[PDB]
Amino acid sequence: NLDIIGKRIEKIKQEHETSWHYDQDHPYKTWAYHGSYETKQTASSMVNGVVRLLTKPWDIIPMVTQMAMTFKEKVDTRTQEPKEGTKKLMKITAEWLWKELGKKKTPRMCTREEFTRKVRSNAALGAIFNKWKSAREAVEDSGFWELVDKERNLHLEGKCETCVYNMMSRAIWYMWLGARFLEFEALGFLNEDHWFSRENSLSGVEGEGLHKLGYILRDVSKKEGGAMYADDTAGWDTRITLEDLKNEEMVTNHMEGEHKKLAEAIFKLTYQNKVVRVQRPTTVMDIISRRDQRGSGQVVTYGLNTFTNMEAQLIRQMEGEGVFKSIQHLTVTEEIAVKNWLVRVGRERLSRMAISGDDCVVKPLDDRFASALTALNDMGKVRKDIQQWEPSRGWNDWTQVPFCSHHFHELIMKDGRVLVVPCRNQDELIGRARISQGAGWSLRETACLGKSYAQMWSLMYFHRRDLRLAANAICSAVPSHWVPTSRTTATHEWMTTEDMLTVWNRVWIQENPWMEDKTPVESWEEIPYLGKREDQWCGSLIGLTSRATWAKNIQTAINQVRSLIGNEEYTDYMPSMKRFRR
Ligand SMILES: CNC(=O)c1cnc(C)s1
Ligand SMILES: [Zn+2]
Ligand SMILES: [Zn+2]
Repeated sequence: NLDIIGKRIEKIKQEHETSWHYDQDHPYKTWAYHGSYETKQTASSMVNGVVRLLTKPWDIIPMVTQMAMTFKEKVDTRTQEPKEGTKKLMKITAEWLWKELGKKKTPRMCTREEFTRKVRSNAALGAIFNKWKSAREAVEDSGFWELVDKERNLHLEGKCETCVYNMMSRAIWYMWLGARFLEFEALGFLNEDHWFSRENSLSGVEGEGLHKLGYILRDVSKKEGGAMYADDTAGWDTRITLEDLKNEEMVTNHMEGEHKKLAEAIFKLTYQNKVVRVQRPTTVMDIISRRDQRGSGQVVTYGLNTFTNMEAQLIRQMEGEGVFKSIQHLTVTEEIAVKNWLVRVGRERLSRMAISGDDCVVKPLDDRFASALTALNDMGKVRKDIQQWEPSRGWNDWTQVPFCSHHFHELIMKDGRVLVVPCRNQDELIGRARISQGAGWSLRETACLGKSYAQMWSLMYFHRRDLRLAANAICSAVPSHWVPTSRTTATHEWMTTEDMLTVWNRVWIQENPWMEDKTPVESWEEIPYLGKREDQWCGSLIGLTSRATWAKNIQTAINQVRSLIGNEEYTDYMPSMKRFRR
């Protein structure tokens, strides 16, 4: 308790000595409260005018237009301690899983150079504003690194002074760049060296790309077994127990020297003990603390969520297969059975799963898995939108399974070759491309973000009639040499000024390990669409009068945007489509 968090609390107390009151009407039950102090401040979603002017039919579709307008009583709940049997299953599984992930990888510190290079090409590191303006400036200043140095030596000494969370079914925990650096130095290797690649972790999909996920789910479907299960957890980050954080910390057992000590400090001082500052309109700042739940950087959060989800799903698989009888207590002979199961079939069972942080697909040995709920519920990983003891409903067809906000279609090219393509409701895709985040966007920067969405659509969603047409229109409306941009950056192959037909050939043919015939495609007309009825099912406006008028008059929309941007060099991409080709 206060021996580990006091120093952080003490330091904040003194910087607001004018305002420090132990408020009596504090709304916290599950968070430890410590005091308040005076502040006054808040970043709404802005519309992308280039994308909206080229998607006129969607101006009267509420599912699109409502997306641009506008639970923290789930962060303030508690999770019960798992039973002894459950704690044993988790410890055995976690020990085995770090060893498997460690067989072909070496833990190592990430460098100031790697961190500096990240900041100097806009990765969402979740930092705050203040002594330097931006991340780019602090990183190019020796003073910062001396603050970093002071904290670093405090961590080597087993103590913390400045590693404090700022809070803002979501919740992002920003830290100061320094605390983020020290987290990246100790634990960045999990992402930087691809510990959760499919090659390394067998269940993972880190670095795979949306053009691979469908083929991965089809490969899982080919295993003998029961239905495909895709159960969502209700508020995964809030269900991470102190036992989970201790099993995650066992990655330090594989480390040595300075690295081991720096990593043990991140786990002990920032993950297993947290200090957080939260805005309350009653506007004050509350300084609250707790031991459990997930609150790390978003990239470390991804890897540790993937780890703990892989662990939880192996245990649910063990329950279904009858490897243990009860979570109350593991007998000596059940422990050896669980160890033996892991050694003999553990790697096969990992290959039955696709796991992306809190998101999973499992094809178990049989459907006993559906009603194997005791360990899953006792670990606190309670399923969303189903009663606690109601058996899971599985999917009979891999093309219906939800994963990473998508489903996947099997699409046969006129030449017989097979594409497995990503898909989601088209209102969601159009609504997202019509939104920007943040202030000070020039017309050029707005155009270049629209171009990033257009090129993503050409590469991932070419099979949706409306998106191939809208992508061609946006790429015709934005100057040909202007470079696509994002502000918060899976593999992003559409972020390029290379010709999109050349990129399509590289991604779907040349580098596609599921495509045996490497014959390049010569034009966009060789590249197929979904069935017309399937395209409508997934939200196409094909068949509507609004959509017909838009398609017919598209050159008028393109010319409106070109007139706003001004006298620049543009390319007409519309004749790449049969209907504009004379
Ligand atoms: C006596 N039970 C066991 O040792 C195992 C159960 N399932 C395995 C693959 S090994
Ligand atoms: Zn610290
Ligand atoms: Zn679809």
